[PDB]
Amino acid sequence: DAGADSLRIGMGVLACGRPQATAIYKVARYAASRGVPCVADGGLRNVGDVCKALAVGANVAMLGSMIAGTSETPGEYFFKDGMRLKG
Amino acid sequence: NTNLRTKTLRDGTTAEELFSQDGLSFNDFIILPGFIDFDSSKVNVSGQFTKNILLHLPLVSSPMDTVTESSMARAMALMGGIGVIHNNCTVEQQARMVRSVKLYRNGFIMKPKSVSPDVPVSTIRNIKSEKGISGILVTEGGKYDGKLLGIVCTKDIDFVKDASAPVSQYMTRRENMTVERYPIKLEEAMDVLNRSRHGYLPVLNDKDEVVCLCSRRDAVRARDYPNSSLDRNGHLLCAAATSTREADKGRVAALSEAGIDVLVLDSSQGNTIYQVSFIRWVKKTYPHLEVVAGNVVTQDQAKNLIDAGADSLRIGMGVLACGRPQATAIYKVARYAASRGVPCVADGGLRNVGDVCKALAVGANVAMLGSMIAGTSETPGEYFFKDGMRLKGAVLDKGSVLKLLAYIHKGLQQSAQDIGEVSFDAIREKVYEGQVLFNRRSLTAQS
Amino acid sequence: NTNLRTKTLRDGTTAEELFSQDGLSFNDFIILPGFIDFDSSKVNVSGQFTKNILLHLPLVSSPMDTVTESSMARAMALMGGIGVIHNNCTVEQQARMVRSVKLYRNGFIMKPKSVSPDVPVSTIRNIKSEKGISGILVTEGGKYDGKLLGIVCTKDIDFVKDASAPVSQYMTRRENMTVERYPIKLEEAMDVLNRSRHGYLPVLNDKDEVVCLCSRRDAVRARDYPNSSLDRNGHLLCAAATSTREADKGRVAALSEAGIDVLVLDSSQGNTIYQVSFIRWVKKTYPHLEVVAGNVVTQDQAKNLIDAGADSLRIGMGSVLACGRPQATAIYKVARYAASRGVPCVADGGLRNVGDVCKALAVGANVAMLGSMIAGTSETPGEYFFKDGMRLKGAVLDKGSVLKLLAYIHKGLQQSAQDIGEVSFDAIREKVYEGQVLFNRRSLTAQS
Amino acid sequence: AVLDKGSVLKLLAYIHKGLQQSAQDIGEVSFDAIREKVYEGQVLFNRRSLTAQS
Amino acid sequence: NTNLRTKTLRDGTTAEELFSQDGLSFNDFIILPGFIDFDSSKVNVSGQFTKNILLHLPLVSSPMDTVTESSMARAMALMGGIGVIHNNCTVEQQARMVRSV
Ligand SMILES: Nc1ncnc2c1ncn2[C@@H]1O[C@H](COP(=O)(O)OP(=O)(O)OP(=O)(O)O)[C@@H](O)[C@H]1O
Ligand SMILES: Nc1ncnc2c1ncn2[C@@H]1O[C@H](COP(=O)(O)OP(=O)(O)OP(=O)(O)O)[C@@H](O)[C@H]1O
Ligand SMILES: Nc1nc2c(ncn2[C@@H]2O[C@H](COP(=O)(O)OP(=O)(O)O)[C@@H](O)[C@H]2O)c(=O)[nH]1
Ligand SMILES: Nc1nc2c(ncn2[C@@H]2O[C@H](COP(=O)(O)OP(=O)(O)O)[C@@H](O)[C@H]2O)c(=O)[nH]1
Repeated sequence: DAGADSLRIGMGVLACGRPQATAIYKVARYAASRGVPCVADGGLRNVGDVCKALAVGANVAMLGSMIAGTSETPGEYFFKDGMRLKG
Repeated sequence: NTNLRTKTLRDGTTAEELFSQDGLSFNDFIILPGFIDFDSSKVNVSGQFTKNILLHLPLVSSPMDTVTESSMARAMALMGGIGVIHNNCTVEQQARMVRSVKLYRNGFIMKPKSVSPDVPVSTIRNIKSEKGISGILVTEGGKYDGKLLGIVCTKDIDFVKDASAPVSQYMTRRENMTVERYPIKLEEAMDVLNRSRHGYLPVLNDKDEVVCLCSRRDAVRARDYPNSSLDRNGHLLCAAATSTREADKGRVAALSEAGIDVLVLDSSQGNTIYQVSFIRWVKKTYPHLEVVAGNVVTQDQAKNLIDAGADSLRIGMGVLACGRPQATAIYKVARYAASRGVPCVADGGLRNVGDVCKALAVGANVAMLGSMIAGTSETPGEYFFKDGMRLKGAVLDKGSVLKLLAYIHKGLQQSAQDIGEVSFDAIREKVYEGQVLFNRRSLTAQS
Repeated sequence: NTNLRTKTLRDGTTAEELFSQDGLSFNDFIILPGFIDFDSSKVNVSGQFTKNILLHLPLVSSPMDTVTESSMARAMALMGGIGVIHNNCTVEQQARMVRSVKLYRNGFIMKPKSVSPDVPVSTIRNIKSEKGISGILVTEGGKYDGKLLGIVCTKDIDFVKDASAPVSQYMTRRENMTVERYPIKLEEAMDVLNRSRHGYLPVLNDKDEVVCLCSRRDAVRARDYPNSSLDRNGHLLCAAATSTREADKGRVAALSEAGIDVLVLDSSQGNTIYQVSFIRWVKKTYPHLEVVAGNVVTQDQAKNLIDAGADSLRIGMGSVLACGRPQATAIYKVARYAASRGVPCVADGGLRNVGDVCKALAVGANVAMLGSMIAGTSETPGEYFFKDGMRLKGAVLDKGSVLKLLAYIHKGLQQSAQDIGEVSFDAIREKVYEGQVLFNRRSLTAQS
Repeated sequence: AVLDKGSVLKLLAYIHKGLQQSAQDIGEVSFDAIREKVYEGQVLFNRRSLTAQS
Repeated sequence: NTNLRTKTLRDGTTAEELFSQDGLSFNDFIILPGFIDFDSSKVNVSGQFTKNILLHLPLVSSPMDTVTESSMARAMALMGGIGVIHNNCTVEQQARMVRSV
């Protein structure tokens, strides 16, 4: 109603939230009925999760942990225990 | 902002639906968010401990011998909660602990600790170390209503090497004391005390005998703890536990003399003929006393105990084959009791702020803290070092219970903000109305 | 009881034999018992931090930014130890922390905190909350040596609702104050303070200007902390760390002005030309200053740094990097050499329980440096937080007050010395070198 | 299979810097000098008890 | 700074003594520190791969088929080391990799 062009879906200080697949389905269905797409934000840890999130109503998926540690992220690389981690 | 806050779509599950299938623990469900138009500091978390006692902080220290004694009860009441002194002790010890809580904070101190002029300084030092009170009055014959001869404070004895000397040698003597004459209003007396820059102000009759005493420490405590739970006379509220045996009647009497404001019945299964008779007897004999009955987990038990005259119910059970999952128990018992005008106390399984928030939201008015506050400085027992850890006797040190209570307070406020209501009374009402909604969580969703 | 205490059979292993083989850790050996004819309360645990500073409690707080700042150094000095203010900070911050330690305890307070009459009460409350000092003097122009107008204490403002009011409204005015005139002996002034039942006693000149100030809190601190580490003027001892770069010279100057009693050099490998030159320069420029050099783990390093003029050595390296040494061996070897040259040593690293501290002191260290063992105590820097139902600090678990922990370590050291059969740790070290305090190496299996 | 360690060039540089730092702590400006002084008894070692290896 | 660097006390164990007993792994011993009068950037780490080849970087890539082929050998040589092309391959492939390097 305020005029949003898209919605970020995801929550889960500890006693308030919602399981993410249900949240995506419900919010995406309502928003789509009103012509608004949705972004799945949270709990996407592999390609199967992303596929499911898109299939049940999300138009696009937000990548956090899944892309953390790639070369293009902020931070400097360092060697520790022969592993090449990033901070 | 009613149009924005009121849910019409109502995308979620009401409490009545959530608790209608199988017994639930707190991890089985989550609370859905609502609408926010306020900052979390504005949230009211108070709940009714009993029909007539409202607690600014909906927190109660459990009556276990490892958790609540005078010090813990003092801390709870000071922060706006209350403590229940355990009954794993003699009647005399329990009454003394209650008296210690009740007489810690005062307006006019009616029986000021007093000594005779010939008492050694060592005795006053012992008083300060054990009971923690300064400004000891020295009077004729040591009676608290005797003629006032002098007063002993910190700086009068902090330098004397001979602890056997009489207090008369170092006390501030009557002829040099700022005093007031009976009768006097408390406001004026405390203003005079403040203007005098001294720590104490005796109030005497025309015979110079001690009527009562005003302490600057009381004003400072009022300043530092503005939300303390207080009775009509300015003492901290205090509760005590008891079994429902015939012997315990004597215990109750003693506690009533010590000035408890709430009696808490101690039973794993409180739906007994003994507890019903006990409640009837207490309400008959000590009408000023409010009774928290329990423990119960079902509405049938609650009905019997409320019929008996209970002013509140303790919820929780779970020798091994009988009990009930605590979230369901709280919801069911709290709903019935509320329909009959009786508040409820969640007793068990509260291990973090989220659990406490959920327990309060689904119907509990206040929450009882056991394990969560075990190991704080104010619990009974001595500290000891082992493996570089500082445990207490078998729990880890949690610091002051005051900081922990403030932490819990802020967490409850933040939870209420996320839910979208500015008080937990409003949260409970909207839960019953279906405007605060939930989601059951699959076992996998709980990771 | 010399016939009973002196060992003739000598059933055991001397330190020299024990350390003549592979490098040892503290768990590799145990100390054999001797003869007891005294109660543990009578045991003296003191050790030399440096050539000239004896510590009643042979404990030093490590100069890590997570361990030692003003509060920790104060606590250590009060209990008879000492703290080393870390150098992960600017010169100004480090100097301020040093000043906070040095000016906490005094006899005559020479630069009493003072304000002008028109200052708001809010300022006095802020002073008390931040720096923790009451008894603020109100003087002409706010000068600490200005004409004395009054004093503000806790009970003078604890009831005022308008925090913007001037202190002159509520101060105790000079005409009603007990004071003393310069000159006066500290004993007499403090007796006057005790008799007066007040918290403070200014000392003024003939013009009523402020010369200095006596605080009853200092007397109470002296009574409650009789073993505090004190310098000649009654201030707490304080130490500070610094690197050996040329820049750090400025730092040292600042620290010297702040009143440090001991400078502590900060290096993983202190046997360097830079550190030798730095020690030479400090001993030339600030002769009143004592220097703790290091870190070292071998006698050759120790020789170079003692030749340069070090007053004490920090022992430890390794307590990846292929260079270091097992800490018990390092302590024994370096301490033996340094003692032969009259220099005491500090055990720095791998001290994780009271038994380890006792062994480190027994095999030659004069004092012990505490890091991890005291991390998480209330007096360390950092903020507390609740997480997973745990009171962590930012992380480490809360260990409560360091004062109680220091007392616990003290009692443990006393009890260990009793079982060993000697009434002081100086005696233990001497008898170790003499072969009258004996050890046993422990097989790996015997360590369970 | 093995985990990705990135470019070997950066790893070689890391090893180079570590070797330099170790040589510095040992107190010699070349590894030829270290080997010679090892044979000469001027670079010294300590055997480590099994307990000292923790 | 010879007086400062040369050890006369010699508080430590020589390599000869250290290795005169049971067979040792690298974790069985540590190297004691000496004397420092230089910055780490000035340290020469070179070593002889062979009688006539000095390597600025004393590192050689092992000739395992999972480690060293043309690209790895190139990288090693560029940084001052060297690589050894594995022989789990035909003569023609190995020669081609060598040519690529
Ligand atoms: N009403 C009074 N009139 C005059 N003098 C008083 C009065 N009350 C206390 N005193 C004296 O004034 C001085 C107060 O010193 P002190 O600092 O110990 O007071 P306090 O801090 O308020 O009490 P305490 O610290 O023991 O709780 C003492 O000598 C005390 O005997
Ligand atoms: N030497 C003095 N002469 C006269 N009045 C004094 C003197 N020292 C303090 N006072 C006043 O006596 C009263 C002391 O009250 P207060 O309890 O706050 O001081 P304190 O207990 O000694 O130290 P604190 O500031 O830490 O409380 C104040 O009114 C103070 O101005
Ligand atoms: N002089 C003085 N008395 C106080 C103060 N605060 C509370 N009291 C009173 O001190 C009394 C202590 O009771 P007490 O005789 O010691 O009970 P007991 O522990 O059973 O011996 C109580 O009656 C309190 O009312 C204070 O600040 N100063
Ligand atoms: N009025 C008062 N001054 C004190 C007391 N204790 C110490 N002082 C002195 O108060 C001074 C504090 O100096 P300060 O202004 O905090 O240092 P700054 O950081 O440079 O401003 C020091 O000179 C202390 O010696 C006390 O109890 N009362």
